[PDB]
Amino acid sequence: RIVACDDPDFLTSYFAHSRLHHLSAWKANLKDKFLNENIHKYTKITDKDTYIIFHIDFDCFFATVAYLCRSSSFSACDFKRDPIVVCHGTKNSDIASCNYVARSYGIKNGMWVSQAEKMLPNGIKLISLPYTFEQFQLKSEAFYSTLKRLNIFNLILPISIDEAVCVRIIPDNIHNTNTLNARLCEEIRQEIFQGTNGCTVSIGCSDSLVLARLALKMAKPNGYNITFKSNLSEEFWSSFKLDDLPGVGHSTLSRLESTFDSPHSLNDLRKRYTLDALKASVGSKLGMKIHLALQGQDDEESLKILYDPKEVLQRKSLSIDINWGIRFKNITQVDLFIERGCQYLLEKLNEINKTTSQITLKLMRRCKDAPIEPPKYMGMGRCDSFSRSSRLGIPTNEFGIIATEMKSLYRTLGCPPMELRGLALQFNKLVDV
DNA sequence: GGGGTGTGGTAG
DNA sequence: ATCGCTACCACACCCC
Ligand SMILES: Nc1ccn([C@H]2C[C@H](O)[C@@H](COP(=O)(O)OP(=O)(O)OP(=O)(O)O)O2)c(=O)n1
Ligand SMILES: *[C@H]1c2c(cc3ccc4cccc5ccc2c3c45)[C@@H](O)[C@H](O)[C@@H]1O
Ligand SMILES: [Mg+2]
Ligand SMILES: [Mg+2]
Ligand SMILES: [Mg+2]
Ligand SMILES: [Mg+2]
Repeated sequence: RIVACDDPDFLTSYFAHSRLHHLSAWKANLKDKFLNENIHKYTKITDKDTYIIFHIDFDCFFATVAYLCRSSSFSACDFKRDPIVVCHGTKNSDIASCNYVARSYGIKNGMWVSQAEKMLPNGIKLISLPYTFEQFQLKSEAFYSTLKRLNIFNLILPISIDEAVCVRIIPDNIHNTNTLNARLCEEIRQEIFQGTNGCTVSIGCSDSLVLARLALKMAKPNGYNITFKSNLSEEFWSSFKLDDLPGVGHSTLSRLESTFDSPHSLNDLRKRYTLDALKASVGSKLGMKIHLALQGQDDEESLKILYDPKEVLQRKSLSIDINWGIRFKNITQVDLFIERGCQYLLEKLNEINKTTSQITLKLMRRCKDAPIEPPKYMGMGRCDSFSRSSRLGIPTNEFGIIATEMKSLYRTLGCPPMELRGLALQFNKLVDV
């Protein structure tokens, strides 16, 4: 029934179930597809061009598709009336996606099922649907195909399985730009709904990447929003949390909330901040990025994907990360796992016709004062992260060289097998042919 | 007195 | 039970 981490089937089984594995693998495939489809198309934007960004994503993607494709066992439930989540388990299992009914009760993606169940009023039951991974891929394919078929974008950039940044180069100062672009948003939404047999998308439309992303958030669910730099207002900025900004996650949020005393929205932040205080709080680069974002402007790093997508989407490293289900008794089993992981990576490296000249082993070790078993079944729990890299010299795809050095890096780090809670094996530098 | 490594962080 | 991946950016430290 259960495949343990010392079983040869473990990696196959874990990756077959892991939604985060699928997200990353799908993204890697989409980047490759982009490169292959545009090998003769030399399209890119310059700092002289005027353009409009359409940032397009599916509403509650896994929930929508899992519902549409649900087994006969779930015939009864109603996507507009019932709170619906996609997950594996029944207690401390991540909600991959939840529908907007579930969200009306305060349920959010990434919440455990056990937290979610508490938020429902008595009587109302949470509906848990299984993942339909294959069908997520087919719906994505129909999405990307529709975007291309419309023949309206100069550039279509894959962000994720359910999300694309689509660029139209346009003349500066078009008359009736808001109406003309609204019509495009309406057409796009209709075509994708038809082309995916009933999945909805939202669209954020602007003249910068950062504003198009924010506009998309404002549009959800099942809508569009057009907010150009010239349309910015306090009311717009009042609608966004600080971590709605790209590059602001949980850690950066914590720092900003401390420095600026818990602003409730981007408008509150806009009113309190200085560039110097930002940089002191979150560092020079991120500080500048945020400052620019609060003016509706993109930083230069973010713009690289417009100016040279082929360079940006090129793969520069290859790794696996397993930080769930890792429970080893001894070093013999750790070594066998490292060997299997190295072969998995070599099969991928060989499939993309590359070699590697540098590797890294990263591990998660149980914190001294953390419980031996965490609350989440097979979770890593609270850990310290340690890593060591090695240059191999000449670029290679030889198992003997790579795997031997990986096992050696494990020994240098000195983690007792019973304290190990996660492992990452990385090929950091790749060379073609 | 500039750069390589380990560490921390972000996005779906 | 439950499936906490993975590419890529940033930067503090520490070298002699
Ligand atoms: N930590 C994450 C992030 C995303 N996903 C998966 C499930 C989501 O359905 C899909 C797309 O991610 P989004 O962040 O776009 O979330 P949704 O599409 O579910 O909702 P929204 O309507 O907010 O876009 O990726 C996941 O499993 N775990
Ligand atoms: C697991 C992990 C870590 C950090 C965080 C921080 C904030 C979180 C909020 C909500 C859910 C959640 C789940 C897993 C998390 C979270 C959060 C890291 O410290 C750890 O290494 C893992 O990524
Ligand atoms: Mg989204
Ligand atoms: Mg989505
Ligand atoms: Mg998305
Ligand atoms: Mg954010």
